[PDB]
Amino acid sequence: FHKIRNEDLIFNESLGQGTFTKIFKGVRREVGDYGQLHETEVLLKVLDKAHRNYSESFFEAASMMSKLSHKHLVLNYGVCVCGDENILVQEFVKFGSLDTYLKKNKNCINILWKLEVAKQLAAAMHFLEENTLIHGNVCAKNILLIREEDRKTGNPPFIKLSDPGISITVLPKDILQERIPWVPPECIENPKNLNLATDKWSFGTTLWEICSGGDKPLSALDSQRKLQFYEDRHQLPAPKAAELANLINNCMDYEPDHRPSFRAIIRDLNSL
Ligand SMILES: N#Cc1ccc(Nc2nc(N)n(C(=O)Nc3ccccc3)n2)cc1
Repeated sequence: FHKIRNEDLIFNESLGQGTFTKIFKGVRREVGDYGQLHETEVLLKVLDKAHRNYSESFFEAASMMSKLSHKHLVLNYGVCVCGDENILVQEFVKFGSLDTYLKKNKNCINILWKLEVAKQLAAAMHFLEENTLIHGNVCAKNILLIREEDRKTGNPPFIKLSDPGISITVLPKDILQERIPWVPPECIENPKNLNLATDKWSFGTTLWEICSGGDKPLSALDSQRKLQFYEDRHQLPAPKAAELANLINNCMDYEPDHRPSFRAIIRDLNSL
């Protein structure tokens, strides 16, 4: 990771928080191409000082993403580890996370929008699967909307997958349980079961989010009831707009070996 000086970063408004992290809009002063000076909008992800022990997993998350280059994977500019802070410096995506975009735009997002976003996510996960790289935290909050759909120009929406954050292989047990049903049942049983098949399950959950206008599946269940949901081998309800319901359940297969490759997922998406 390229090291960025604290003096070159300006922290502006908070944009929320993630697991043991706080998120800020910021500005990076930098010398760019041809020696031109730029003041670039950036997304600054700050690991909580009280959780500095998760720094290696905080940064191994992004670093994996950033050893590969792909149009659907978020760009990391570098890190700032001056002083006591652990900061990931990331491209700033105009329209933020998909989970909140889906909510604020329910009565405006149709099946063709959801299908194109689903295809793009499948393309990014296919690229990861071909490179045998595990993401570990596929969810709507981790999908960034680069570009809105512009019907008047034929332009589809364009999304990127963000970095996974601290791995579920080191997170507290209660956080993992609150992440049901994104975290697969085999990883609730044993977090060290994290596997390429993990992302197939979470991709199913993420499609459910995309089809459900920002609702969180099982949000009404507390952690104990979510565990029992897995113990009784339940599937999620079909979204009202059920066009993707079969793919969702096919991906969320309690047998990890039976979950379809992302190539087959793309083939099924292209038939709708
Ligand atoms: N209101 C508003 C707003 C919020 C965010 C953004 N933009 C933006 N750009 C990036 N790269 N982003 C994230 O990686 N986010 C994130 C993902 C997971 C966990 C925590 C944060 N988020 C733009 C607008």
